[PDB]
Amino acid sequence: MLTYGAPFNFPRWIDEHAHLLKPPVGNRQVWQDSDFIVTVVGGPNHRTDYHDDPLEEFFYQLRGNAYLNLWVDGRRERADLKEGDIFLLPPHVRHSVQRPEAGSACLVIERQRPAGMLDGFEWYCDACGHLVHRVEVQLKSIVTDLPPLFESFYASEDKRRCPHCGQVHPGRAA
Ligand SMILES: [Fe+2]
Ligand SMILES: [Fe+2]
Repeated sequence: MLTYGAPFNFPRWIDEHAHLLKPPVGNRQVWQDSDFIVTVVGGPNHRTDYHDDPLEEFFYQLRGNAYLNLWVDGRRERADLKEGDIFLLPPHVRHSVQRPEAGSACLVIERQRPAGMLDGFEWYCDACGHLVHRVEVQLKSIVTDLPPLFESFYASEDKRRCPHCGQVHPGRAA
């Protein structure tokens, strides 16, 4: 009843999964069907969507650097995950994680969401900073519940059009 296997060396597990910690794939979840979702995230990867997590997110940047674009107190903000940094993100703080560096590796820990506890994914207008669009999801598996969400935002000018100025968000790349 060691459901998740025995202890294993983390530095070598990362090395052996280097090929998955780059595009297209970029991340890799360590254990399946656990309440703690433990993930190593590589790079490079940039993104425009902001995440509204209904629970906390723990970060430990083992290798290389990254940063988070944030909305805090109503203003845009960057928080830097220099190598060796740890960070706890409180629920519902909008965050957009940028990972410019190949060969980087960040341990990210989250919890399964209970039924009815929803995640949100939002884009904002580069022009007027207004909320451009938001999907809420019952997040079960990032691999099938998230890609289609981004794809459908990039494909629809109607979803990218700011409802306050009319600027059509550029979609995938800022
Ligand atoms: Fe997140
Ligand atoms: Fe706008």
